[PDB]
Amino acid sequence: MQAPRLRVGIFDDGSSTVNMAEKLDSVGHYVTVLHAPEDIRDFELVVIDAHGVEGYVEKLSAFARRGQMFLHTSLTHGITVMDPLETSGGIVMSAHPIGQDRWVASALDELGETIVGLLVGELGGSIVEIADDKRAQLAAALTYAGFLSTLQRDASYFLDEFLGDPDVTSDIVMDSAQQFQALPSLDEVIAQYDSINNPGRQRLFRDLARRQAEISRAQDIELWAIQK
Amino acid sequence: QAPRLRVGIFDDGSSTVNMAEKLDSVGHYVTVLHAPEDIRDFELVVIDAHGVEGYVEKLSAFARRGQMFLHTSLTHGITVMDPLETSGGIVMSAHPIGQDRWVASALDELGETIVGLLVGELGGSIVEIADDKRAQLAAALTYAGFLSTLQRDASYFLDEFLGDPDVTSDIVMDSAQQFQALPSLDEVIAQYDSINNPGRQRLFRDLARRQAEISRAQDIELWAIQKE
Repeated sequence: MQAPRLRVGIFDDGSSTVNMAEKLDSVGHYVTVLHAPEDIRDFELVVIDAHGVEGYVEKLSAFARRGQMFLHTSLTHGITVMDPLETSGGIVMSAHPIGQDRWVASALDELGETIVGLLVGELGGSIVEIADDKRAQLAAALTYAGFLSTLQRDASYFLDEFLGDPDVTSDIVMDSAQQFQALPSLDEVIAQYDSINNPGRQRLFRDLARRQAEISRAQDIELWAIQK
Repeated sequence: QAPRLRVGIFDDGSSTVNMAEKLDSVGHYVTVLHAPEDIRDFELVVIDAHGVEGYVEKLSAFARRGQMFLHTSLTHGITVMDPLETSGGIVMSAHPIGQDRWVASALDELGETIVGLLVGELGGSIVEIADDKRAQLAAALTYAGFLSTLQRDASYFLDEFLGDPDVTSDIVMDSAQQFQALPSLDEVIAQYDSINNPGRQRLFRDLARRQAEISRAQDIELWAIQKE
């Protein structure tokens, strides 16, 4: 069994990096980038590939027909944002890729759920079950993980001021991320903090020390970190 | 292979160098010592601890002609060992900074040759670092070390949603390897507000601030500073 190739009307805003128009086109669907809400009329599937889903749903409401499919790619919006489109006769869905071909998806009914699972499967993905209520914090967790890149680059530039050997510096930094080490003594943490010439790095060194101190229950270092 | 040595080592748990294990692994006769006077039989005395000056004071009285003394502290310069040199000792220092690179020092050609031979049998190579740069180099290594704190904390946070350590690990590693621009200020605020662990929430703001300092996203930087 194979689902049909759909006439897809997509609203791309510039806010999303999901690239759903591209994804759906690559598997054989007929994708048109829509600019006016009234243009949805002749399309089987209407895609809202934008962060401001609520705003699009408000505009699309007046033109939504019975049996039309609606899909949003926002990570943070639950399926209730699409309610006006279901009540107006639509088959509402959502699908957002979170990495490693893992996706979060929603629907209001059995038909929507089956269709969104099939569309995700065609895009090489598998659905991870998450309560819509926890979506806002899933976005936070992905961003939090993403700060590893900020710290790794910043730490590499800092360490390379001493070594002047970018490849060795990167290897030391990589090893530092994968190998656990306990906090040194408070006096050592203070001496190290005092020696940092870059105010931004010095400030983050203190904040990172506080986090490790919180996690490891190193109270003296935590109390020091917060009396800034 | 050069002559093996009778090595007496002071280790009070302050150092993570594990110099006793390292020297024992290449065939030296290593004994961990408990009293300053016990250095009598030994050819090389290792101060594998951060309180170097305290050990130097205690050992000064017992040091004999031709005995070797080595400390493993990255922050101390070679002059901390002057009292032992004055007693007829051959003084040196060696500290591993990662990737088999070592920071070493001595006062004379004999000590220089010996510390280079010791570092070499431990599979190491020496990187030159001026005494005045040692404290800040220590800070840079600890700063890179905080990648472990963040990676572990970010993996725990994300695995609350995924429940699959391998998938969580792959998303986290991709997040660290690939740079993504900071979201809009409203999104950063929305994400921050969603973090229920107070320590994670604090560090999220601080990492957002550091990235904003680097990318010059002043609205996010001003926001972050206003949240203490």
